[PDB]
Amino acid sequence: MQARKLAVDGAIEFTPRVFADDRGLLILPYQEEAFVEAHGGPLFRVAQTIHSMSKRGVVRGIHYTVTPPGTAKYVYCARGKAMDIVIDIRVGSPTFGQWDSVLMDQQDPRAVYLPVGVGHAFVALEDDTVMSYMLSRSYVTQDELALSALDPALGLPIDIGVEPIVSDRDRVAITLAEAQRQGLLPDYTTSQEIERRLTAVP
Amino acid sequence: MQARKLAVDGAIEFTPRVFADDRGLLILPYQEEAFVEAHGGPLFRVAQTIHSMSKRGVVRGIHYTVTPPGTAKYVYCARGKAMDIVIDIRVGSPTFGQWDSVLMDQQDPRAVYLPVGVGHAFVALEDDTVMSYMLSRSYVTQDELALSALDPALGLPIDIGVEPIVSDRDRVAITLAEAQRQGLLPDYTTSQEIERRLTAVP
Ligand SMILES: Cc1cn([C@H]2C[C@H](O)[C@@H](COP(=O)(O)O)O2)c(=O)[nH]c1=O
Ligand SMILES: Cc1cn([C@H]2C[C@H](O)[C@@H](COP(=O)(O)O)O2)c(=O)[nH]c1=O
Repeated sequence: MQARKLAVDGAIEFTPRVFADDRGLLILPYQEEAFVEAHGGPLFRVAQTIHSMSKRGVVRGIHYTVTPPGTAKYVYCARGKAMDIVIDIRVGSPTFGQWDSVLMDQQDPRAVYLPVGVGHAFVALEDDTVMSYMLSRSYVTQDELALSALDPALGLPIDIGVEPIVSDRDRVAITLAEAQRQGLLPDYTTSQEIERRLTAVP
Repeated sequence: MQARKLAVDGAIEFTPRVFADDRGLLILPYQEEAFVEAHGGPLFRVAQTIHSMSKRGVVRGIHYTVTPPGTAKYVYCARGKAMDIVIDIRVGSPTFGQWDSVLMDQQDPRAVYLPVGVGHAFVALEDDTVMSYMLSRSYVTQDELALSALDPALGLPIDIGVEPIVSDRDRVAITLAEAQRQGLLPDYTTSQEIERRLTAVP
């Protein structure tokens, strides 16, 4: 497993080796040693998992959790192909307002660790694209907020030549700048404090 | 999410609801609240995950970890279709020697919790079948043992109309009864002690 720090502070791309034999293939998308090496502590305790399947051209996001309590996440693409996007919405972060992207496919699988307090989006590049997540806390509707992924300010890589397929909640989402003004974005210091508790060495 | 106790003591089948919209489908394969209700405590700390893809007719198993240290697992089928099999190989268990099976498909997805000490096997019923696991301990080759899945004493449902595709290590595995005589099986009491430590609420 190789680890590469993303441009959004604390976000990490992991590239597992793919093992093949006559029966099929194997990857180990999360591995404690590689994770600790890159992050400095183990994964959060897992509260919930997600299996999301999307049609080509679906854009989901930008999703974040009200912080506190916040949510950290670990995601990979288990089928199909996605452009995964991390957006740093943590006020005070050295990388506030920046994003980075990871192409997730089946030939060269990559997983991403999303710190507490960041935003997540993706676009499905193929039908039957599965995004598989581990979360640090169960999804609670009242704590789950959204920002506009289509915000021309951000210029996210979410246009693939079809009209995007977007939910109501994502379509009407306010922009990053509007959320900031309203006091709705996570604070970087607070986010890192929570994150260090979640990923503390037992 | 609904939970159902399997015939192997402590093994549990979870049935998440399938949510659908214009974008696709969503299931939540692992959910802490349902898990805690059924098991009595939260999932183990996740040491490692697995993404395994198999051709139709592959049979993997029966696999178990030397106990101690042992491994508990949580598994679901993220693509394709599998017959998932849990085998109680824990000497002293009230359900020793029994197995149970769960059909894992895309239409009515099911996840299974495998206690410490039990054996696991599955048969892939479609090409490109993906089994997705969370593990309590990282895989260590020297601790990963096998038992014969073809054992006539068990009658596992593993031939589906094509010549089974089996690894050499699985093909030459000894039977459950032989492994018991050789002293190679997990002990139930020990397994339960490990399990209680892993899944403690504190
Ligand atoms: C991702 C997720 C969504 N949901 C629900 C909330 C919404 O009613 C619906 C779609 O959510 P979404 O707008 O975040 O895609 O599914 C959960 O209950 N738990 C989850 O983990
Ligand atoms: C399942 C698994 C297998 N392996 C290795 C051991 C073997 O050399 C090969 C196949 O293992 P298997 O016979 O248990 O399927 O993959 C790992 O290193 N980590 C894992 O988690």
